[PDB]
Amino acid sequence: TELLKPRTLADLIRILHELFAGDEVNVEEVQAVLEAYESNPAEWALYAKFDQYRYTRNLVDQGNGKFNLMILCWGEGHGSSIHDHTDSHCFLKLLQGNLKETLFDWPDKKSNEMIKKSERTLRENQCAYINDSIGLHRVENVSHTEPAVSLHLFSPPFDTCHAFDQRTGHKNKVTMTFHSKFGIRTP
Ligand SMILES: [Cl-]
Ligand SMILES: [Fe+2]
Ligand code: NA
Ligand code: NA
Ligand code: NA
Ligand code: NA
Ligand code: NA
Ligand code: NA
Ligand code: NA
Ligand code: NA
Ligand code: NA
Ligand code: NA
Repeated sequence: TELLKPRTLADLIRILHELFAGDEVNVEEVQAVLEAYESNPAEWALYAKFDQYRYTRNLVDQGNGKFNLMILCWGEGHGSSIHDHTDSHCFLKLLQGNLKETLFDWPDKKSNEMIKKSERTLRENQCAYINDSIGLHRVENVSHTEPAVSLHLFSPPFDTCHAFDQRTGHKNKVTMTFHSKFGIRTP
């Protein structure tokens, strides 16, 4: 329960394996530790694999079954769907650039446009947190000039979630695909 500042990405990962050694999750502590790591591009260049047309998901660590740690790479103008997180914890730390996070409420059964609840700009080294009881969100690199890179921790791991149609609130199931694993391209 003694949180030290992660010196490196590797150190961070080791501290995370400690924090998730058990069955439950201290959210505020995981968030603090993630925010405390100072992004060092050299340490994660291996995982920062971009695609021209959409954002990529790059597996960094499998957290001995308790979590998935991954790096997402967002080209200029790349963004996600409005999505949930499959009853898991979601931590999002910026390693490079900025991302816009837009919050949505869970839709009612009636077909209505999903109106934004709020939005915020996540900046380098900032760490955000979301879960399904908080709501839904969309994440976007709105920059025309700067690629964005983020570090995501999901616990428990999941490889499916829902995307929501902003016009209706209708949801469809989506399967998450890894662009790379441990620095190896996995087409
Ligand atoms: Cl996310
Ligand atoms: Fe998300
Ligand atoms: Na490292
Ligand atoms: Na650091
Ligand atoms: Na995209
Ligand atoms: Na990309
Ligand atoms: Na991907
Ligand atoms: Na950016
Ligand atoms: Na957004
Ligand atoms: Na959610
Ligand atoms: Na479903
Ligand atoms: Na990878």
